[PDB]
Amino acid sequence: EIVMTQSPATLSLSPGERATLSCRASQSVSSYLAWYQQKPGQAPRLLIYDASNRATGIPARFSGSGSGTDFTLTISSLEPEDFAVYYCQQHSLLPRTFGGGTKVEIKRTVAAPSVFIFPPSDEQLKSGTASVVCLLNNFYPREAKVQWKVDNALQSGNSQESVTEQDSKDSTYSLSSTLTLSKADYEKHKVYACEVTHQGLSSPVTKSFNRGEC
Amino acid sequence: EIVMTQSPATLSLSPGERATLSCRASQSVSSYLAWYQQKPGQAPRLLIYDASNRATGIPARFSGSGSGTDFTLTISSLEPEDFAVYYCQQHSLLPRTFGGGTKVEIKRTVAAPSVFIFPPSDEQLKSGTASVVCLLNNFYPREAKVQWKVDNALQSGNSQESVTEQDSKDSTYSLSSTLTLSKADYEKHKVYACEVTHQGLSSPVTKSFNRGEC
Repeated sequence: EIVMTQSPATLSLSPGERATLSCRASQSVSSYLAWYQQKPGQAPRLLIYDASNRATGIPARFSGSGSGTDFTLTISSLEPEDFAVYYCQQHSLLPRTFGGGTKVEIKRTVAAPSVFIFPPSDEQLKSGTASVVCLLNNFYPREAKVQWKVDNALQSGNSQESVTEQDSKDSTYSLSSTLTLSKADYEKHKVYACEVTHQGLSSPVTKSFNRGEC
Repeated sequence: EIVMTQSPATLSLSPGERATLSCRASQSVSSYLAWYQQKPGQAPRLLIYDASNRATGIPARFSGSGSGTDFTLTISSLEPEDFAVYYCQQHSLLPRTFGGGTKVEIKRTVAAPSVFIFPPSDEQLKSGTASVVCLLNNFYPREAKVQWKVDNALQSGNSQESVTEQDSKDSTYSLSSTLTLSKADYEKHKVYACEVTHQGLSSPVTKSFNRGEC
Protein backbone atom coordinates (compact mmCIF):
# COMPACT_ATOMS: atom_id res chain seq x y z
CA GLU A 1 0.00 0.00 0.00
CA ILE A 2 2.56 2.53 -1.21
CA VAL A 3 0.96 5.96 -0.93
CA MET A 4 1.21 7.94 -4.16
CA THR A 5 1.33 11.67 -3.43
CA GLN A 6 0.90 14.02 -6.39
CA SER A 7 2.77 17.21 -5.56
CA PRO A 8 0.55 19.57 -7.58
CA ALA A 9 -2.88 19.12 -6.03
CA THR A 10 -4.52 21.08 -8.83
CA LEU A 11 -3.08 23.35 -11.49
CA SER A 12 -4.34 26.29 -13.52
CA LEU A 13 -2.48 27.48 -16.59
CA SER A 14 -3.62 29.68 -19.42
CA PRO A 15 -2.35 27.72 -22.42
CA GLY A 16 1.36 28.05 -22.91
CA GLU A 17 4.73 26.68 -21.82
CA ARG A 18 5.89 23.71 -19.73
CA ALA A 19 3.22 22.64 -17.25
CA THR A 20 5.19 19.83 -15.67
CA LEU A 21 3.46 17.75 -13.00
CA SER A 22 4.76 15.65 -10.14
CA CYS A 23 3.92 12.51 -8.18
CA ARG A 24 5.87 10.99 -5.31
CA ALA A 25 5.88 7.43 -4.06
CA SER A 26 6.11 6.20 -0.50
CA GLN A 27 8.75 3.65 -1.60
CA SER A 28 11.01 2.95 -4.58
CA VAL A 29 8.78 2.03 -7.50
CA SER A 30 11.81 2.23 -9.86
CA SER A 31 10.20 3.29 -13.14
CA TYR A 32 7.27 0.88 -12.80
CA LEU A 33 4.29 3.23 -12.86
CA ALA A 34 2.09 4.94 -15.42
CA TRP A 35 0.40 8.23 -16.27
CA TYR A 36 -3.30 8.65 -17.02
CA GLN A 37 -5.76 11.04 -18.63
CA GLN A 38 -9.12 10.77 -16.87
CA LYS A 39 -11.07 13.40 -18.77
CA PRO A 40 -14.26 14.74 -17.12
CA GLY A 41 -17.10 12.29 -17.58
CA GLN A 42 -14.80 10.03 -19.57
CA ALA A 43 -12.84 6.85 -19.32
CA PRO A 44 -9.18 7.36 -18.36
CA ARG A 45 -6.54 7.10 -21.05
CA LEU A 46 -2.92 6.00 -20.76
CA LEU A 47 -0.38 8.81 -21.23
CA ILE A 48 2.95 7.31 -20.14
CA TYR A 49 3.26 3.60 -19.49
CA ASP A 50 6.60 3.14 -17.65
CA ALA A 51 7.80 6.53 -16.27
CA SER A 52 8.65 7.64 -19.85
CA ASN A 53 8.39 6.31 -23.42
CA ARG A 54 5.22 8.11 -24.53
CA ALA A 55 2.55 5.46 -25.00
CA THR A 56 1.09 4.57 -28.37
CA GLY A 57 -0.10 7.69 -30.14
CA ILE A 58 0.56 10.38 -27.54
CA PRO A 59 1.25 13.44 -29.72
CA ALA A 60 4.50 15.31 -29.09
CA ARG A 61 4.87 16.79 -25.65
CA PHE A 62 4.16 14.37 -22.83
CA SER A 63 7.49 13.15 -21.51
CA GLY A 64 8.17 12.36 -17.87
CA SER A 65 10.90 11.21 -15.53
CA GLY A 66 11.31 9.54 -12.18
CA SER A 67 13.28 6.41 -11.17
CA GLY A 68 12.42 5.76 -8.49
CA THR A 69 10.48 7.71 -5.84
CA ASP A 70 9.29 11.11 -7.08
CA PHE A 71 8.11 11.06 -10.64
CA THR A 72 7.52 13.86 -13.11
CA LEU A 73 5.03 14.40 -15.91
CA THR A 74 6.03 17.12 -18.36
CA ILE A 75 3.21 18.98 -20.07
CA SER A 76 5.61 20.96 -22.19
CA SER A 77 3.53 22.35 -25.07
CA LEU A 78 0.30 22.68 -23.17
CA GLU A 79 -2.35 22.26 -25.96
CA PRO A 80 -5.57 23.21 -24.07
CA GLU A 81 -7.53 20.15 -25.20
CA ASP A 82 -5.41 18.35 -22.57
CA PHE A 83 -7.24 19.85 -19.58
CA ALA A 84 -7.99 16.67 -17.66
CA VAL A 85 -7.49 15.08 -14.27
CA TYR A 86 -4.16 13.29 -14.40
CA TYR A 87 -2.98 10.29 -12.45
CA CYS A 88 0.20 8.62 -11.47
CA GLN A 89 -0.42 5.01 -10.48
CA GLN A 90 2.08 2.47 -9.23
CA HIS A 91 1.77 -0.99 -10.59
CA SER A 92 4.63 -3.25 -9.51
CA LEU A 93 3.40 -3.64 -5.93
CA LEU A 94 0.09 -4.89 -4.70
CA PRO A 95 -2.37 -3.41 -4.22
CA ARG A 96 -1.69 -1.12 -7.11
CA THR A 97 -2.29 2.34 -5.62
CA PHE A 98 -3.43 5.26 -7.76
CA GLY A 99 -2.48 8.90 -7.34
CA GLY A 100 -4.54 11.73 -5.96
CA GLY A 101 -5.92 13.68 -8.88
CA THR A 102 -4.39 16.41 -10.99
CA LYS A 103 -7.27 18.62 -12.17
CA VAL A 104 -5.67 20.96 -14.69
CA GLU A 105 -7.53 24.27 -14.87
CA ILE A 106 -7.01 27.45 -16.87
CA LYS A 107 -5.30 30.49 -15.43
CA ARG A 108 -7.96 34.75 -17.80
CA THR A 109 -8.08 36.39 -14.37
CA VAL A 110 -9.90 36.27 -11.05
CA ALA A 111 -13.47 37.36 -11.75
CA ALA A 112 -16.48 38.21 -9.59
CA PRO A 113 -19.56 35.99 -9.37
CA SER A 114 -22.77 37.54 -10.58
CA VAL A 115 -24.77 36.58 -7.50
CA PHE A 116 -28.50 35.87 -7.84
CA ILE A 117 -30.55 34.54 -4.99
CA PHE A 118 -33.88 32.96 -5.94
CA PRO A 119 -36.96 32.49 -3.73
CA PRO A 120 -38.58 29.06 -3.66
CA SER A 121 -41.62 28.83 -5.87
CA ASP A 122 -45.14 28.97 -4.52
CA GLU A 123 -45.37 25.57 -6.22
CA GLN A 124 -42.74 24.54 -3.69
CA LEU A 125 -44.96 26.07 -1.05
CA LYS A 126 -47.62 23.82 -2.58
CA SER A 127 -45.17 20.97 -1.93
CA GLY A 128 -44.73 21.92 1.72
CA THR A 129 -41.00 22.59 1.31
CA ALA A 130 -38.75 25.53 0.41
CA SER A 131 -35.35 25.64 -1.28
CA VAL A 132 -33.67 29.02 -1.63
CA VAL A 133 -31.12 29.07 -4.47
CA CYS A 134 -28.31 31.64 -4.43
CA LEU A 135 -26.40 31.89 -7.66
CA LEU A 136 -22.80 32.47 -8.29
CA ASN A 137 -22.01 32.79 -11.96
CA ASN A 138 -19.17 33.70 -14.35
CA PHE A 139 -16.22 33.92 -11.99
CA TYR A 140 -12.78 32.55 -11.22
CA PRO A 141 -11.58 30.61 -9.31
CA ARG A 142 -13.82 28.22 -7.37
CA GLU A 143 -12.60 29.66 -4.03
CA ALA A 144 -15.89 31.06 -2.75
CA LYS A 145 -18.14 31.17 0.29
CA VAL A 146 -21.89 31.24 0.87
CA GLN A 147 -23.25 32.36 4.23
CA TRP A 148 -27.03 32.04 4.33
CA LYS A 149 -28.94 34.60 6.36
CA VAL A 150 -32.51 33.86 7.48
CA ASP A 151 -33.72 37.17 8.88
CA ASN A 152 -29.92 37.57 9.13
CA ALA A 153 -29.14 34.24 10.79
CA LEU A 154 -25.90 32.56 9.68
CA GLN A 155 -27.11 29.10 8.72
CA SER A 156 -25.70 26.06 6.95
CA GLY A 157 -26.43 22.36 6.73
CA ASN A 158 -29.77 23.13 5.10
CA SER A 159 -27.74 24.19 2.06
CA GLN A 160 -26.26 22.07 -0.71
CA GLU A 161 -23.87 23.71 -3.15
CA SER A 162 -23.22 22.85 -6.77
CA VAL A 163 -20.01 23.45 -8.70
CA THR A 164 -19.97 23.79 -12.46
CA GLU A 165 -17.00 22.58 -14.41
CA GLN A 166 -14.68 25.18 -15.85
CA ASP A 167 -16.14 26.32 -19.15
CA SER A 168 -14.34 25.76 -22.42
CA LYS A 169 -15.56 29.15 -23.62
CA ASP A 170 -14.86 31.73 -20.92
CA SER A 171 -13.12 29.49 -18.32
CA THR A 172 -15.62 30.57 -15.69
CA TYR A 173 -17.52 28.86 -12.88
CA SER A 174 -21.01 28.91 -11.45
CA LEU A 175 -22.20 28.01 -7.96
CA SER A 176 -25.55 27.55 -6.32
CA SER A 177 -25.98 26.89 -2.65
CA THR A 178 -29.49 25.53 -2.27
CA LEU A 179 -30.88 26.49 1.12
CA THR A 180 -33.43 23.69 1.36
CA LEU A 181 -35.75 24.40 4.28
CA SER A 182 -39.10 23.26 5.50
CA LYS A 183 -42.09 25.37 4.57
CA ALA A 184 -42.60 25.98 8.30
CA ASP A 185 -39.10 27.40 8.85
CA TYR A 186 -39.58 29.33 5.60
CA GLU A 187 -42.75 30.98 6.94
CA LYS A 188 -40.92 31.99 10.14
CA HIS A 189 -38.79 34.59 8.35
CA LYS A 190 -38.61 36.94 5.37
CA VAL A 191 -35.13 38.42 4.99
CA TYR A 192 -33.34 35.68 3.09
CA ALA A 193 -29.85 37.01 2.51
CA CYS A 194 -26.96 35.12 0.93
CA GLU A 195 -23.56 36.39 2.03
CA VAL A 196 -21.27 35.37 -0.83
CA THR A 197 -17.54 35.86 -0.25
CA HIS A 198 -15.34 35.44 -3.32
CA GLN A 199 -11.94 36.76 -4.39
CA GLY A 200 -13.33 38.52 -7.46
CA LEU A 201 -15.82 40.14 -5.11
CA SER A 202 -14.44 43.15 -3.27
CA SER A 203 -16.95 42.57 -0.45
CA PRO A 204 -18.90 39.66 1.00
CA VAL A 205 -21.88 40.16 -1.30
CA THR A 206 -25.16 39.54 0.50
CA LYS A 207 -27.92 38.93 -2.04
CA SER A 208 -31.30 39.09 -0.33
CA PHE A 209 -35.05 39.20 -0.74
CA ASN A 210 -38.19 39.07 1.38
CA ARG A 211 -40.64 36.18 1.57
CA GLY A 212 -43.33 37.31 -0.85
CA GLU A 213 -41.37 40.07 -2.61
CA CYS A 214 -40.51 38.85 -6.12
CA GLU B 1 -87.25 65.91 32.62
CA ILE B 2 -90.07 64.76 30.35
CA VAL B 3 -88.63 62.15 28.00
CA MET B 4 -89.40 62.90 24.36
CA THR B 5 -89.62 59.68 22.35
CA GLN B 6 -89.70 60.01 18.57
CA SER B 7 -91.61 57.03 17.23
CA PRO B 8 -89.80 56.80 13.88
CA ALA B 9 -86.18 56.24 14.85
CA THR B 10 -85.02 56.80 11.28
CA LEU B 11 -86.91 56.89 8.01
CA SER B 12 -86.07 56.20 4.38
CA LEU B 13 -88.37 57.34 1.60
CA SER B 14 -87.72 57.72 -2.09
CA PRO B 15 -89.27 61.14 -2.74
CA GLY B 16 -93.02 61.05 -2.83
CA GLU B 17 -96.15 61.12 -0.68
CA ARG B 18 -96.87 61.80 3.00
CA ALA B 19 -93.85 61.03 5.17
CA THR B 20 -95.45 61.90 8.49
CA LEU B 21 -93.28 61.67 11.60
CA SER B 22 -94.09 61.19 15.25
CA CYS B 23 -92.84 62.18 18.70
CA ARG B 24 -94.32 61.23 22.05
CA ALA B 25 -93.99 62.97 25.39
CA SER B 26 -93.69 61.42 28.82
CA GLN B 27 -96.31 63.90 30.11
CA SER B 28 -98.90 66.33 28.74
CA VAL B 29 -97.01 69.11 26.98
CA SER B 30 -100.34 70.42 25.54
CA SER B 31 -99.21 71.97 22.25
CA TYR B 32 -96.15 73.64 23.76
CA LEU B 33 -93.33 72.12 21.72
CA ALA B 34 -91.56 72.73 18.43
CA TRP B 35 -90.17 71.00 15.35
CA TYR B 36 -86.64 71.40 14.05
CA GLN B 37 -84.52 70.88 10.93
CA GLN B 38 -80.96 70.04 11.95
CA LYS B 39 -79.41 69.52 8.54
CA PRO B 40 -76.11 67.58 8.39
CA GLY B 41 -73.22 69.82 9.36
CA GLN B 42 -75.64 72.71 9.78
CA ALA B 43 -77.39 74.76 12.39
CA PRO B 44 -80.91 73.55 13.20
CA ARG B 45 -83.86 75.44 11.79
CA LEU B 46 -87.35 75.85 13.21
CA LEU B 47 -90.07 74.01 11.28
CA ILE B 48 -93.15 74.18 13.53
CA TYR B 49 -93.18 76.42 16.57
CA ASP B 50 -96.22 75.34 18.64
CA ALA B 51 -97.41 71.87 17.47
CA SER B 52 -98.78 73.46 14.25
CA ASN B 53 -98.91 76.88 12.56
CA ARG B 54 -96.01 76.49 10.12
CA ALA B 55 -93.29 78.87 11.25
CA THR B 56 -92.23 81.89 9.24
CA GLY B 57 -91.44 80.89 5.69
CA ILE B 58 -91.90 77.12 5.80
CA PRO B 59 -93.03 76.35 2.23
CA ALA B 60 -96.26 74.39 1.83
CA ARG B 61 -96.26 70.94 3.34
CA PHE B 62 -95.06 70.82 6.94
CA SER B 63 -98.13 70.64 9.15
CA GLY B 64 -98.29 68.69 12.39
CA SER B 65 -100.63 67.79 15.21
CA GLY B 66 -100.51 66.70 18.82
CA SER B 67 -102.18 68.19 21.93
CA GLY B 68 -100.94 66.88 24.19
CA THR B 69 -98.79 63.75 24.51
CA ASP B 70 -97.94 62.18 21.15
CA PHE B 71 -97.23 64.71 18.47
CA THR B 72 -97.11 64.38 14.71
CA LEU B 73 -95.04 66.03 12.00
CA THR B 74 -96.48 65.66 8.51
CA ILE B 75 -94.01 65.62 5.64
CA SER B 76 -96.77 65.51 3.08
CA SER B 77 -95.15 66.57 -0.21
CA LEU B 78 -91.72 65.19 0.51
CA GLU B 79 -89.44 67.53 -1.55
CA PRO B 80 -86.05 65.72 -1.26
CA GLU B 81 -84.10 68.82 -0.24
CA ASP B 82 -85.76 68.22 3.15
CA PHE B 83 -83.65 65.18 4.04
CA ALA B 84 -82.49 66.22 7.50
CA VAL B 85 -82.46 65.05 11.09
CA TYR B 86 -85.68 66.26 12.65
CA TYR B 87 -86.44 67.06 16.25
CA CYS B 88 -89.38 67.45 18.51
CA GLN B 89 -88.45 69.43 21.60
CA GLN B 90 -90.63 70.31 24.56
CA HIS B 91 -90.32 73.77 25.91
CA SER B 92 -92.89 74.53 28.60
CA LEU B 93 -91.19 72.44 31.28
CA LEU B 94 -87.68 72.67 32.59
CA PRO B 95 -85.26 71.39 31.61
CA ARG B 96 -86.43 71.66 28.05
CA THR B 97 -85.82 68.15 26.68
CA PHE B 98 -85.13 67.54 23.00
CA GLY B 99 -86.20 64.56 20.94
CA GLY B 100 -84.14 61.66 19.74
CA GLY B 101 -83.25 62.30 16.12
CA THR B 102 -85.18 61.67 12.94
CA LYS B 103 -82.59 61.01 10.21
CA VAL B 104 -84.63 60.95 7.00
CA GLU B 105 -82.99 58.76 4.37
CA ILE B 106 -83.93 57.78 0.83
CA LYS B 107 -85.59 54.50 0.01
CA ARG B 108 -83.48 53.14 -4.94
CA THR B 109 -83.01 49.61 -3.61
CA VAL B 110 -80.77 47.52 -1.38
CA ALA B 111 -77.38 47.39 -3.09
CA ALA B 112 -74.17 45.44 -2.51
CA PRO B 113 -70.98 47.07 -1.24
CA SER B 114 -68.03 46.93 -3.58
CA VAL B 115 -65.60 45.63 -0.96
CA PHE B 116 -61.92 46.56 -1.21
CA ILE B 117 -59.45 45.68 1.48
CA PHE B 118 -56.19 47.65 1.44
CA PRO B 119 -52.83 46.65 2.95
CA PRO B 120 -51.04 49.17 5.13
CA SER B 121 -48.30 51.00 3.31
CA ASP B 122 -44.65 50.17 3.73
CA GLU B 123 -44.46 53.81 4.80
CA GLN B 124 -46.69 52.70 7.66
CA LEU B 125 -44.22 49.90 8.22
CA LYS B 126 -41.67 52.72 8.31
CA SER B 127 -43.87 54.22 11.05
CA GLY B 128 -43.88 51.02 13.08
CA THR B 129 -47.66 50.62 12.81
CA ALA B 130 -50.15 48.98 10.45
CA SER B 131 -53.75 49.88 9.60
CA VAL B 132 -55.64 47.58 7.26
CA VAL B 133 -58.53 49.34 5.51
CA CYS B 134 -61.44 47.31 4.16
CA LEU B 135 -63.77 49.24 1.91
CA LEU B 136 -67.44 49.06 1.53
CA ASN B 137 -68.72 51.29 -1.23
CA ASN B 138 -71.88 52.11 -3.20
CA PHE B 139 -74.51 50.20 -1.27
CA TYR B 140 -77.75 50.50 0.66
CA PRO B 141 -78.59 50.54 3.52
CA ARG B 142 -75.99 51.07 6.26
CA GLU B 143 -76.84 47.69 7.83
CA ALA B 144 -73.50 45.95 7.37
CA LYS B 145 -70.88 43.91 9.19
CA VAL B 146 -67.09 43.65 9.07
CA GLN B 147 -65.37 40.61 10.55
CA TRP B 148 -61.60 40.97 10.34
CA LYS B 149 -59.58 37.81 9.81
CA VAL B 150 -55.86 37.77 10.66
CA ASP B 151 -54.66 34.46 9.24
CA ASN B 152 -58.41 33.81 9.64
CA ALA B 153 -58.79 35.05 13.21
CA LEU B 154 -62.05 36.88 13.98
CA GLN B 155 -60.80 40.12 15.49
CA SER B 156 -62.26 43.47 16.49
CA GLY B 157 -61.38 46.35 18.76
CA ASN B 158 -58.32 47.08 16.62
CA SER B 159 -60.78 48.27 13.98
CA GLN B 160 -62.49 51.63 13.63
CA GLU B 161 -65.26 51.98 11.06
CA SER B 162 -66.32 55.05 9.13
CA VAL B 163 -69.79 55.77 7.76
CA THR B 164 -70.33 58.08 4.82
CA GLU B 165 -73.46 60.15 4.63
CA GLN B 166 -76.08 59.13 2.12
CA ASP B 167 -75.11 60.62 -1.21
CA SER B 168 -77.29 63.16 -2.95
CA LYS B 169 -76.41 61.58 -6.29
CA ASP B 170 -76.89 57.82 -6.01
CA SER B 171 -78.17 57.59 -2.40
CA THR B 172 -75.41 55.13 -1.56
CA TYR B 173 -73.08 54.55 1.37
CA SER B 174 -69.43 53.73 1.92
CA LEU B 175 -67.76 52.06 4.89
CA SER B 176 -64.20 51.44 5.94
CA SER B 177 -63.27 49.43 8.98
CA THR B 178 -59.67 50.34 9.73
CA LEU B 179 -57.91 47.39 11.33
CA THR B 180 -55.21 49.40 13.07
CA LEU B 181 -52.57 47.01 14.40
CA SER B 182 -49.04 47.18 15.61
CA LYS B 183 -46.31 46.42 13.11
CA ALA B 184 -45.35 43.46 15.32
CA ASP B 185 -48.82 41.87 15.19
CA TYR B 186 -48.86 42.71 11.48
CA GLU B 187 -45.64 40.75 10.91
CA LYS B 188 -47.09 37.73 12.75
CA HIS B 189 -49.57 36.96 9.97
CA LYS B 190 -50.25 37.27 6.24
CA VAL B 191 -53.83 36.27 5.41
CA TYR B 192 -55.70 39.48 6.15
CA ALA B 193 -59.30 38.73 5.28
CA CYS B 194 -62.27 41.04 5.80
CA GLU B 195 -65.56 39.19 6.17
CA VAL B 196 -68.15 41.77 5.11
CA THR B 197 -71.79 40.83 5.68
CA HIS B 198 -74.34 43.12 4.03
CA GLN B 199 -77.92 42.72 2.81
CA GLY B 200 -77.03 43.61 -0.78
CA LEU B 201 -74.34 40.94 -0.52
CA SER B 202 -75.63 37.43 -1.07
CA SER B 203 -72.75 36.05 1.02
CA PRO B 204 -70.48 37.28 3.80
CA VAL B 205 -67.85 38.64 1.42
CA THR B 206 -64.33 38.02 2.71
CA LYS B 207 -61.90 40.34 0.94
CA SER B 208 -58.34 39.22 1.63
CA PHE B 209 -54.68 39.62 0.77
CA ASN B 210 -51.30 38.42 1.97
CA ARG B 211 -48.70 40.52 3.76
CA GLY B 212 -46.40 41.49 0.91
CA GLU B 213 -48.71 40.58 -1.99
CA CYS B 214 -49.96 43.82 -3.57
